[PDB]
Amino acid sequence: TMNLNFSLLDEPIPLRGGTILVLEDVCVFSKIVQYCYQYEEDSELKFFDHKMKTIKESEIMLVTDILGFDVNSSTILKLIHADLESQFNEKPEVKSMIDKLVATITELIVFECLENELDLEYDEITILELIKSLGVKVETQSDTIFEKCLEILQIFKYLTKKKLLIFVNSGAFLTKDEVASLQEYISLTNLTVLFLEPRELYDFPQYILDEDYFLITKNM
Amino acid sequence: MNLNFSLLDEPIPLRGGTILVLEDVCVFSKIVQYCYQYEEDSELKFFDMKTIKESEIMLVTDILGFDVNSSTILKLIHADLESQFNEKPEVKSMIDKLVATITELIVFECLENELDLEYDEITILELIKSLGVKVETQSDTIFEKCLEILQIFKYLTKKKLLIFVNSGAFLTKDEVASLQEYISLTNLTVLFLEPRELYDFPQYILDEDYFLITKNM
Amino acid sequence: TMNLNFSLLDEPIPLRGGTILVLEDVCVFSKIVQYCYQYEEDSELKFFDHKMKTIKESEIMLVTDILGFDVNSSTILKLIHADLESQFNEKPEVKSMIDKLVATITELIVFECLENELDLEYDEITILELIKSLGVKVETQSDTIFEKCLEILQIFKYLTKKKLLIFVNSGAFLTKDEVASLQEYISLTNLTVLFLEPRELYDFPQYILDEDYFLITKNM
Amino acid sequence: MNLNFSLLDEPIPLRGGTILVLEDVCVFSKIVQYCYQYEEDSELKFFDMKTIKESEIMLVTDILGFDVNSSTILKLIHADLESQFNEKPEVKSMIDKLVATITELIVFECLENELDLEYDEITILELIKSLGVKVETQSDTIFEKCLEILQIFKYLTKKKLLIFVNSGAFLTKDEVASLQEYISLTNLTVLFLEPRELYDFPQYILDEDYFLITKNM
Ligand SMILES: [Ca+2]
Ligand SMILES: [Ca+2]
Ligand SMILES: [Ca+2]
Ligand SMILES: [Ca+2]
Ligand SMILES: [Ca+2]
Ligand SMILES: [Ca+2]
Repeated sequence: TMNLNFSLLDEPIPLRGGTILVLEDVCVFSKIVQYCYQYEEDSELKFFDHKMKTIKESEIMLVTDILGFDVNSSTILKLIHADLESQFNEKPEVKSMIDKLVATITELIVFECLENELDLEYDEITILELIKSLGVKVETQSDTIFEKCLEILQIFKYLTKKKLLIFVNSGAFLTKDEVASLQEYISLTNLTVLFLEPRELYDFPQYILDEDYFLITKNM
Repeated sequence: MNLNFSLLDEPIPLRGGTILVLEDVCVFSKIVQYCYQYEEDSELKFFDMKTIKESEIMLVTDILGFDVNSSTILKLIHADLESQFNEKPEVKSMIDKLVATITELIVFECLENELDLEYDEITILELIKSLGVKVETQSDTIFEKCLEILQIFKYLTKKKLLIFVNSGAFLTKDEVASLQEYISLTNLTVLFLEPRELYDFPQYILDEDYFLITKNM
Repeated sequence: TMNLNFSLLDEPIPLRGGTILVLEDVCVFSKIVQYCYQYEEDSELKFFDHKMKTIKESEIMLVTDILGFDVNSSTILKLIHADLESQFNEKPEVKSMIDKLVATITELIVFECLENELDLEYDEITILELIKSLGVKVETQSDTIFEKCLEILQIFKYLTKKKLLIFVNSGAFLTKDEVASLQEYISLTNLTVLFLEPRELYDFPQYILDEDYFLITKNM
Repeated sequence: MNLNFSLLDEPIPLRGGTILVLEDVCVFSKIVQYCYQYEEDSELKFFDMKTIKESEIMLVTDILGFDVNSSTILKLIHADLESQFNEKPEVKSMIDKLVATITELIVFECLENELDLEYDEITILELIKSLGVKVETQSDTIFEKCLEILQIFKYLTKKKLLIFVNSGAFLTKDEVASLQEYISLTNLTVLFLEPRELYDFPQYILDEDYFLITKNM
């Protein structure tokens, strides 16, 4: 489906499902990593899907610091909250029930308000405020770089707008089993993930890359 | 408590409501002003005999423009409404149970969501915050708003005295009479600095001659 | 020129220059004061100039707390700064000189930057940053409600977009002399100012107002 | 200083540059990870014999994504550039005089303005702030940026050790060699946790057997 293509490359590389990509040469390795952080419209490196429609900065999700990756970023949390709200909208028997419950709870407070001396006014209580007040956030149970990768994988999956995930030099932290559970999940869930590796990652189906930008396959 | 300074033979006593007329245009302006710039060694003094710090004094000049929806005041209102429920365990308990139901319907959405989500609680305080309860001021009459200023004043426990500058001019005798009753009832300490005599309530007067009188007792 | 007109009024009141306006009745007094704080499009009270073009919330400047009035509000300061900048633009021989001076001063710093280890980049230094850095602000010398009124008057004058000033119940703080110096300045500077007073302000030309909304003049 | 924990017969010594290879995939991951969650009683230890607090340790995993334009770092850069002038009184003095001229042309505009305006001074620090001097990163190579991380590291005096996780993979031997020279020259203390041997520099190795070796001395 997806392509990694730029000037110095013979053929555009296929990014289909899980994909390990070795860049033997230290210089091509950094060049490519860095062209990744530097990804933008004006960029050396182009990623695009089958329809040749190019993946934008925003659609890529790039991880080098696996531990550092924040699963409860505000950006993620806003989305989750907004998402949980729209779940309600699609079950109208429950939004009705939420509505009745808030309407009632509101009166009971306004009751105390009327009771209070002050001329007190008020707005409404929204589903979002309830979710936000409840403190819904992503579970952080993973206590290992490996467990973490899976969570990053889960989240990547969860963000429908993030289309490609790139782990950079992540092989270093992963038993052959772990790498396989990962690729397992990635097959299972239909994720396009790229692993920019500096050396061969065990004996998994994977692509390699000369200092000359010549492309061999391996372990098929 | 007391108001004192150098020109006064003897300090002025501030229990509950205390109306102070200054009829010398220039002494009115000096005293209102000294009040406003009040500090540790200001020319003008206030005390219990421990002197009131500035921070323990609120001063209202512009009534309608005074913000009674300050954070500290909201925070206070809100904990007060909450605590109104601790007097009504019956209803509070229903609220706990209603909140539990919302919680459950939300957690169910949380499970049904692909992500492994955790959560905490929803508290009555959060519901109150969420509801955006605040004092309504936008339509007020000066009188209505004086009352609100008084009502919020009771909360600021830190503050010991509230001063009203030249508010009389805006008030019907009956309105003034209301606020006295309320001041008296709420065990509050309040001063109205006036240019002129305020109808016929008990009040103090200092003239051009600087002779301090007492009236309508 | 300007008019104070609303429903309960016989004739629209002329606001020309300084203007004292007594509202004998406690109720009409508050009603009117309050209709002032509550001024907006949907409002009881209308102010408009000669061309019957109505003065907006923003064009009025309403003072009850004379001491409290902040002459160094951010809003005032932004304007002053922006204004001082445009002074420069209109003296091109001086903007040239400012320009030469900054361009030079910049190099001398960039010089130190080049000298510094780090790859350091930089932007520019603007006239505004110079003004802001210099800490230009309005002088606060007035140590009396009276001195203050004059400063508020100066500022009112300074804001070309603020078209009417209303002092509310300010008479209370003002010797007959002071009131006169004020009206003096207001004549001198061409200001439209209104003094909502609850009682007669000495013996100055002024308008009075019945509990019935009947309008007499006085002291002409 | 030193890195120590339970599996090590004897602590590892951290003077200047110190490269530490962990070749057991699982011990690499454990140690990188322990580093990251380091605290008071973490499994992993660091000390002078007073242990380094977490706050005294900076850790780089994502090189290009690390923010060297932090407030604390800018604040520091800027006071350093200023102080570069105190070594050049001649030029500084011209700058004082140039600034005085701008000041004067501004004050003149201040007088010419209808309002009575006051003012303070313009300082070199303000000019530097205004100028928006910061480290340029936007075009960096990983190597270039390591260098900048090092260069800013010298400033944070609070921090005692900087750790680089698995940065080797990105670096030419000659690039690595550069950063060693610079570390050595700047009297800095630095650790590179590596999965594999880093070319042929002096470095420490811990294997699957957990046998600690020393190499290329
Ligand atoms: Ca709300
Ligand atoms: Ca909560
Ligand atoms: Ca009200
Ligand atoms: Ca700038
Ligand atoms: Ca300055
Ligand atoms: Ca650079």
